[PDB]
Amino acid sequence: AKCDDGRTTANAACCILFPILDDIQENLFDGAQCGEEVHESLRLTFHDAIGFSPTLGGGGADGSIIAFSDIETNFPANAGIDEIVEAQKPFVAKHNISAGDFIQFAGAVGVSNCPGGVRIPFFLGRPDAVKASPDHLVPEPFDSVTSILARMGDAGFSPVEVVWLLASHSIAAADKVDPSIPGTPFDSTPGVFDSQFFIETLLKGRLFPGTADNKGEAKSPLQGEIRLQSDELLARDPRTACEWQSMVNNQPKIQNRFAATMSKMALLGQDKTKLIDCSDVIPTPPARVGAAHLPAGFSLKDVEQACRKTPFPRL
Ligand code: HEM
Ligand SMILES: [Ca+2]
Ligand SMILES: [Ca+2]
Repeated sequence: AKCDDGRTTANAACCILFPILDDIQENLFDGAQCGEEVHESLRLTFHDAIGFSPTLGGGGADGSIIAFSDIETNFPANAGIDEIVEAQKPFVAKHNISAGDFIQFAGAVGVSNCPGGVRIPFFLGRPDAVKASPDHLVPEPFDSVTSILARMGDAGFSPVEVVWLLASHSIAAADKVDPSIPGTPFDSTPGVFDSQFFIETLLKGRLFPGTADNKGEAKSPLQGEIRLQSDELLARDPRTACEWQSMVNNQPKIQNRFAATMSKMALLGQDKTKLIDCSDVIPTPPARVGAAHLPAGFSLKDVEQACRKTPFPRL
């Protein structure tokens, strides 16, 4: 199909997305930055989608977190999500697009702003949400690996897919884990979609960036970085450690697996064959990304060698 843009897109329905793209790049993502709103919008994709269980219910990637915001944003596991929910509502209202579609579109567009980022497939056509998600479907940072793998598994994800999806924490920060230091990132490069998150979570902890004893928080290797207990544990657990290590310095794998698994996540509760492929609207991300490295001052002795099959690579 040809849009009024002049642009050719695979399916005519997708032409509606171009005005949406322009508006959100300016007015949601603050001049097309890989900044706070991108990070928040990416988190929203997960908090919407993961509300899906074959037995426990939930409609998955259905916009429920927006449509039923008073219910869902008050779930303890959704702490801090209301800000982005309320920021997205005026865009949904004016752009003739379901909340579920908008959440996934915004997430994909936002990731595309990040150097090193990847294009996530995007499908148009999710109906309006039917029902609120049940509570207790969103993993929390104080949950055990067993719990997280069971919940993610219930939703449809294998342990390696959980690791792949956590590449998201390469462009991510926390506001509520330690409320004394809002905006503290999970890696040294929160504006770059890269492997630093996988490296830095394997360093041996030295300090807390704010206060000690916050629920769900682990010791960090670096001032200005916060570490989740869940990420600390996933990096080290026999079920996930070797996959975690396999990401370090494998940018192409991080990109490829994140895109594929995000697409799967974006389609929970949905049927791709009933939706319209509009992937070609998502921009190409900036390609420049540097080599993976240990932070300044650190050496191999500072790396926890959790994977037993393979040593941590020379960077
Ligand atoms: C697997 C279990 C996971 C746990 C326990 C977890 C936990 C967390 C926590 C505690 C925060 C900080 C919230 C705050 O205090 O402000 C966070 C942020 C974030 N999460 Fe995860 N997460 C998980 C998986 C995911 C997945 C699968 C995605 C994929 C989209 C994701 C994307 C993000 C992003 C992008 C942020 C940063 C938000 C921002 O900076 O505004 N998370 N996550
Ligand atoms: Ca949902
Ligand atoms: Ca990063």
